[PDB]
Amino acid sequence: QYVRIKNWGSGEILHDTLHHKATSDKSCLGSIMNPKSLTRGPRDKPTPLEELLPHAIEFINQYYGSFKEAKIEEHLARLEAVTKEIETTGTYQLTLDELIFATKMAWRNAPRCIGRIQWSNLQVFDARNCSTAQEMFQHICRHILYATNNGNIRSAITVFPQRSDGKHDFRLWNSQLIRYAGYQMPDGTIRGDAATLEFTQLCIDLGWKPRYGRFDVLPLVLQADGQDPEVFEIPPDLVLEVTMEHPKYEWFQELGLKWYALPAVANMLLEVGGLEFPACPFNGWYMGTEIGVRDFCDTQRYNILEEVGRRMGLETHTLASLWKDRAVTEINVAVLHSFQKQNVTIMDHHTASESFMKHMQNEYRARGGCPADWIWLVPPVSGSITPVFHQEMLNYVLSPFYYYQIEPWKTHIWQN
Amino acid sequence: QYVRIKNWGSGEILHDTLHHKATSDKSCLGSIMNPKSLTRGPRDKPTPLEELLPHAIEFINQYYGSFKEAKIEEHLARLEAVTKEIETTGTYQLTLDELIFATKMAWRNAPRCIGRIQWSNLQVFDARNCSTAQEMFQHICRHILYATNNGNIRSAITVFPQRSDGKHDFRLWNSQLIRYAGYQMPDGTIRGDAATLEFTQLCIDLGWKPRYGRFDVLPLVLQADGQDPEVFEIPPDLVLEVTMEHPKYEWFQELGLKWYALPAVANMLLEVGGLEFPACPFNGWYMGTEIGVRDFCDTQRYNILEEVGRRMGLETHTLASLWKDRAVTEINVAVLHSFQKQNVTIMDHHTASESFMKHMQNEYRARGGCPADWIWLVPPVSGSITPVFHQEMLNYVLSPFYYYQIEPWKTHIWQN
Ligand code: HEM
Ligand code: HEM
Ligand SMILES: C[C@H](O)[C@H](O)[C@H]1CNc2nc(N)[nH]c(=O)c2N1
Ligand SMILES: C[C@H](O)[C@H](O)[C@H]1CNc2nc(N)[nH]c(=O)c2N1
Ligand SMILES: O=c1[nH]c2cc(Cl)ccc2o1
Ligand SMILES: O=c1[nH]c2cc(Cl)ccc2o1
Repeated sequence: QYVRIKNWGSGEILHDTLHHKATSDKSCLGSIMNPKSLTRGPRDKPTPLEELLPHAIEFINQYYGSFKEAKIEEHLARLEAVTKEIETTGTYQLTLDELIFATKMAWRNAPRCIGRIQWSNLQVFDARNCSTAQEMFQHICRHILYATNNGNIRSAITVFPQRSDGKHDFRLWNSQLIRYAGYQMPDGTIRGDAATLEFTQLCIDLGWKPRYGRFDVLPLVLQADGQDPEVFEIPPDLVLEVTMEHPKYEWFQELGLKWYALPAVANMLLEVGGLEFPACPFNGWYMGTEIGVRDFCDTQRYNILEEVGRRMGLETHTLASLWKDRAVTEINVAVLHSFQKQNVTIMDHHTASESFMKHMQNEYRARGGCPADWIWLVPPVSGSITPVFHQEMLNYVLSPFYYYQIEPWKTHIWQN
Repeated sequence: QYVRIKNWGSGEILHDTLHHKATSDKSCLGSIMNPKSLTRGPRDKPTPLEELLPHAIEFINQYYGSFKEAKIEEHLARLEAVTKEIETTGTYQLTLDELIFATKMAWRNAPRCIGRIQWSNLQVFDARNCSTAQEMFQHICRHILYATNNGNIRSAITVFPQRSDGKHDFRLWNSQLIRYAGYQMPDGTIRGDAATLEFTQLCIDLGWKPRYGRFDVLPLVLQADGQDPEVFEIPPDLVLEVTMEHPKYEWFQELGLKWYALPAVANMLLEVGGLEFPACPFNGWYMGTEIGVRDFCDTQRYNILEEVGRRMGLETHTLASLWKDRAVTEINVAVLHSFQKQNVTIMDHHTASESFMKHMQNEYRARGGCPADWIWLVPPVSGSITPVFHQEMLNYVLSPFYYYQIEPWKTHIWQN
């Protein structure tokens, strides 16, 4: 009938019925980073018609069923037209409106996103007519420019040509549009973003000139029509950055830290009505903790925690002193302070959490559920201090959906 | 063959093979508080022999297989003796050594416990010969006294008579041995521990005299041999408490806060070799965040966060100011400072996390795995600041195991 869901903070109860529309798929794979269930791999043959048509019809019904004032006439016509297109072409092209609807629903269906209250506010760039890498690059630049909007960040997505037979896939090898390089310096020490070590090397192996700095913006590695990836440097004028300053600690800027203002996922796949889009970069704005906690404090990243500790005069040699808790908060304060001062959009984790709670409440009232991955929705700091922590959630895959993809360099067949 | 497990912090890889010995058991029930899979309900008939014997043999093999220098001779004898006891009595009695081994293994197999590095260090009190509530009370007092040890906390467990036919179950109605009462005051305001509202009332409905205070230690509600529960007040001399003081904020003690030093689970069930023990209270020592973050800062608990905020002179009306992050840390500092000052055992969450990481490493080397519930192992604060956050985990039920039980007052048949 329905799964009961409880919020131990307010005591409120919710009835999840939306999970019934969930898709497919050896203990409980609880904290697995990239599970196969969330990954949509490559293909070497077109989608079997017996599979395509059913999913296509399913989607067309969802699209027309979303309207307040039904359009039965148009609905029936679309159903017939789509079927014919599949019969005569082996696939089908979404109408601009359908695609727009799809991108928003896929975001709406992203269990790991805390910013889904903004789901309906998304600019869509239709690049399904793209043909070359140079063209992809131009589209991406236009995207970055529009999204950055001089600090007033705007959520957007660029949709490239859908997968045909799987041999002509459009793909962005980057994990994110804007990302810093990681260098394995001569003196053994790691420089820049340690998480991009391998990818940085690949860029170098493709002709990119390494600048061996702490914040070197990596180039776009674009794969068009299944062909070999081309390297393109992102024009610096398009990469907006924020220099890190603390409202009280003047020595904070002496750290020489900064970060980009545009968080943009670049390697995911959009699934809709049986169709797959291997290239569809999208972006939103930052939530403070991503930079201050993950990027700056993870040991596998910039690992600046101990340094900020000493500077504060804390007992960095005694864990029980809770110096780490004290340091990380000041870094978070710095990140938020800097973005606000430099007029660049950002939201603290507390405001974000509440916003999601409101969204979830809205989703249950609208469709009886909201797919949520607790492990990702709970901030990397102040866990139980946020309401999301006390909220029971159900994680399930719907459609449309944004899937992970296998690393392109592991399945790509080089032309030369 | 084996499930691959990765630690994104150190990059280390682990091979889990232990999950193959997992037991039994509609989307992914990710953040469910009390799932049925972790609950072992009541019975009205003895364990079917066809089920009992197999589990019994399985356990006896595990027990003897744990020894370094094997005791094949004794092993075979025990196997035969257990079988006969079941044939002639319909069940079997564990030897003291077996039970001791069982309690430690069940703890070792608790996916939600961060303190499992101490698994082998556990005192066992055999109360399987208990008969009356008064006797249960005496055993519990002895437990509390031994465990408290004048602040030098010691982990212990008291094992009551195993379930026979399910109609003569020994049960502790309390969720924890020591817990504060929650009163629904006349002026509408909640007083004490808001989480014990319902249970507090039940105690009152059974003859307990409410003292309407902020920290009133609830009485023991004991059920012996399936009979009606009796109320027993815990002797105050046995309840050690810590008054909350801040190392710098002198106004902190003006808050009049305090907490008990003994964390003891009282309502869980021990499953071993087909046998079930509905009453087996156990305890360890506190990890700071349980008191400072959950008990003191949860809105459904003492909710002292805003109060500590103003006292600090923070912008408690602006979420983005991160006042909550600042306040909660000082409370955590207070809790740790007070326990240490009053010589009462306690461990901060950072030291606890590392300790578990070492344990997990030890478990994979010893038996190729360690059942872990990421959602419970990650501290309520400083999530990603701890190593546990970046460690992938596999959650599964082994045997022996500590299961949850259905609330006794919901299935109990009152005598009069
Ligand atoms: C408007 C502001 C937005 C905010 C503040 C936001 C924030 C977040 C955060 C904090 C995460 C976790 C990232 C990580 O830990 O790696 C996340 C994940 C995600 N978001 Fe959002 N998001 C926003 C917009 C978007 C948009 C526009 C889309 C899609 C059209 C979206 C799709 C997703 C997806 C698919 C994930 C999962 C990525 C992964 O698993 O690596 N988000 N988001
Ligand atoms: C030696 C110190 C110990 C520490 C610091 C420790 C700490 C913890 C913590 C932090 C939790 C989470 C509690 C919550 O959020 O409600 C937990 C859960 C648990 N612990 Fe430990 N523990 C210790 C000893 C023990 C012992 C001696 C046993 C068993 C013999 C044990 C069995 C468990 C079980 C079964 C749970 C789950 C309880 C539940 O799900 O409500 N722990 N422990
Ligand atoms: C192992 C663990 O799943 C991993 O480190 C996680 C958990 N929670 C997360 N939560 C978010 N938001 N983002 C992440 O990258 C992760 N990583
Ligand atoms: C809904 C959610 O599962 C619940 O609030 C949790 C999550 N994580 C937890 N973690 C621990 N250690 N203890 C808890 O009580 C909880 N509760
Ligand atoms: O903080 C953020 N903002 C984000 C926007 C996208 Cl699209 C993904 C992850 C994010 O993390
Ligand atoms: O902090 C703690 N210590 C604990 C000991 C047991 Cl047995 C259970 C939960 C605990 O939480």
